[PDB]
Amino acid sequence: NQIVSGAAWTDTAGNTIQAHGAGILQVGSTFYWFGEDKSHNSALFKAVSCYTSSDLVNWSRQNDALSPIAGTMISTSNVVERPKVIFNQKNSEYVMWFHSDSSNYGAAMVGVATAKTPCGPYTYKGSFKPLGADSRDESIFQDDDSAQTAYLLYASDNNQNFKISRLDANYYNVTAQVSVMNGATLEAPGIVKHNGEYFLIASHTSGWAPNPNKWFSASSLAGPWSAQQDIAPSATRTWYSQNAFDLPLGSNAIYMGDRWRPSLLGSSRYIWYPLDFSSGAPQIVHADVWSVNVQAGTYSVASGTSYEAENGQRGGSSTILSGSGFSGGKAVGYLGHGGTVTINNVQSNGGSHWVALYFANGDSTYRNVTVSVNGGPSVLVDQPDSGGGNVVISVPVKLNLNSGENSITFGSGQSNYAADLDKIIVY
Ligand SMILES: *[C@@H]1O[C@H](CO)[C@@H](O)[C@H](O)[C@H]1NC(C)=O
Ligand SMILES: *[C@@H]1O[C@H](CO)[C@@H](O)[C@H](O)[C@H]1NC(C)=O
Ligand SMILES: [Ca+2]
Repeated sequence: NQIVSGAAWTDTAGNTIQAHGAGILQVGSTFYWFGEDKSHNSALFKAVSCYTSSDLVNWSRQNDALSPIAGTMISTSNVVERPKVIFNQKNSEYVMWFHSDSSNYGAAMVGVATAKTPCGPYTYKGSFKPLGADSRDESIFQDDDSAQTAYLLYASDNNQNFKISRLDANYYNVTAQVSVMNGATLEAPGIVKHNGEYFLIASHTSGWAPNPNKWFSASSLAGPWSAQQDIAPSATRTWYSQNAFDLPLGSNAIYMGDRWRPSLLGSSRYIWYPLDFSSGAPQIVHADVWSVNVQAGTYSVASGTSYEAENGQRGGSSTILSGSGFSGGKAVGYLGHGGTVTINNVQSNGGSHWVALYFANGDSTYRNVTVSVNGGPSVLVDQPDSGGGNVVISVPVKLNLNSGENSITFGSGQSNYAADLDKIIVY
C-alpha cells in the first residue's frame, strides 16, 4: 500500500489507470473510481472508466461506465469531463453527472446518465444548461441529511461566477440556486464535510497550467463562505496539480488531483495527498510516499533518507547553484549535456525503493534526467516545469538497490540539459 504521486499508476492488469478528473463513489465497503479515459492522448470523449477497490490503491478495471454515441453530445468529437456519481436511495439508481461540451468549450452544459449498478454501463439522458446558465468544470456533492440532498458545484457565466445549486429529488435536474460567488473565477471544485462543516476546494482559472488551489468553509452550503486560503505553498501551484475529488478520510480527507500534461494527455498523473485538518484549516501533506487505511480513516507518511545533490560527486560540466528555494540553499545545475552528479553511499537493505527527485525547472516545458544505479542501464525520468528556477517540486522513480552502499548517477548520456537537482529522498 503505497500512494506515490507522479508515478505511472497501474490497475490490477498492469495497465496505466485512465480515470482523469476523478469522481469517487462508495457502495458498502467497495470504492468506485470514475474518470476520463485519455489513453489515446485526446481531449475528446473516449469513455468514462470504472475501477473498483476495497483499499483505494489496488484498482480493478471494469467495463466502461459510459461510452460514446455518434451524432450526440457524447460523440467521440465532444467533451465529457469530470464525471461524478451518487446513489439515489429513493429510486435505487446511480446517477452520473459530467461536464458536457463541444471541443471549443462553447456549449457549457452538464450531462446526466443513469444505471442500476455502480459501474453500469450507464444510459445517457441528455445535456443541458443548469437554470439556463453556463456550467463548465463541475462536481456533485451529496449531503448526509435524511434526504441525502445533492448539489451541483459549477463554474458558470463564462467561468466568472462560481455557483452551488440544489438538485431535485431524482438527482436529474437543478431546482434552486443556493450560493453564488460572483467574480470568483473558480473551477475544479469539490466539497468534503468535516465535523459538520462544509469545505470547498477549488482552483482558479489558468487553463491547463496548475495554479494555487484554495479552500473555503461554511456551516451551510448557502454560505457565508470564508475567504479563499491556500491548501499548499503557493509557489508550487498545488505541487503541480489541480483539484479533482476530495474524499473524506476519518477526521481528515484525501486531496485527489490531476497533473495535466497537454502534449501527452494519457500520461497525465494522479496527485493524491493527505488533506490534514488538525489545525482547523485543511492543508496538503506533501508526502512523496504514503499509505492509507480507508477502513480506519487514517494515513501514514513513509520516512525516507535525504541526500543533497550538492554533496554528490560532480563530473564534467555540472556546477553548484545557490537559491532560497533549495534544500541546503544549493542545487546541482548544468546537468546533462556533459555534466553529471553521482550520489554515493546511498544505504539500502536491498530490493526496490521509491526515490523522490527534488528539482527546479524554470522552463515553460518539461525536461528529463537520466538515472543509473550502480552503473546499470539508464532510465529517463520526466521533470515537469516547476514554476520557476527557484521553485522545487519532486517526481518519483522506483529503483532497484543492493544491500549496503549504492551509487545513483544523474545526467549521463543525455544531449539536453536536465533540470537542476536539489536533493533526493530514498524511501
Ligand atoms: C429543471 O428545473 C428548472 C428550474 O426549476 C426548470 O425551469 C426546468 O424546466 C427543469 N428541466 C430542465 C431540463 O432544465
Ligand atoms: C526530454 O527533454 C527534452 C527537452 O529538454 C525533450 O526535447 C525530449 O523530448 C524529452 N524526452 C522524452 C522521452 O520525453
Ligand atoms: Ca540541495
